[PDB]
Amino acid sequence: PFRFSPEPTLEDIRRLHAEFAAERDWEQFHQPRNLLLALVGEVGELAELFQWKSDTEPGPQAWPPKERAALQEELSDVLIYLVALAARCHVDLPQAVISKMDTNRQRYP
Amino acid sequence: PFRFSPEPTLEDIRRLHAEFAAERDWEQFHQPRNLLLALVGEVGELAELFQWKSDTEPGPQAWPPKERAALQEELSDVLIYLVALAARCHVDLPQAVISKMDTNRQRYPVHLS
Repeated sequence: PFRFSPEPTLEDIRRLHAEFAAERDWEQFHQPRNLLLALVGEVGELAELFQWKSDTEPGPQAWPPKERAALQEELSDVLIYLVALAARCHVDLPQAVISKMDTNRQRYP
Repeated sequence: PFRFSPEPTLEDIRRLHAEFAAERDWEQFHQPRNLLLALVGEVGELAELFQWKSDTEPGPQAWPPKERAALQEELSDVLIYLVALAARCHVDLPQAVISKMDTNRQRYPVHLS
């Protein structure tokens, strides 16, 4: 029964990223719209994976090796830029998610 | 030094959402491309928050409360859909991030003296 690993946490990821950016072009990574565009480009790359996928053909779990690899990568980079963006925005992403999930229960009855 | 809370974890979120999805229309929430498009729509909502923002005017932390509230929500929704997509695809997202961080670390070497 599929589950995620217990770690890294969102916090752990936030620290891996903060370090990664700290030792690099920290100001390129500091600009919220930069992170947001990077996040957009990553969501786009993700869409390129799926764009010609019939909803009738083998789903992502049955994708061949090169495609699963690229998919894991793209999903990961979406996540990395989202936490970097959340962190830059001083948004406490894990808590805001509880808050938002509660909102979505009345949005989707 | 802004920090995220220790929880929920990515796994707690996956689990919470699977419960959320299970009480709703099945494959409204289980079709991968539905989830992908919801993710996309949600990243576009975020884009709309930022569209007219000077890189020169007060940044997101200093935005008005309504805009901050919206920003928290969109970011959260991006994450939820991403998590749901990753889960639907049987991608162990937290582990896949580490492998990605390492690839990134190798594609983007640090500069020394």
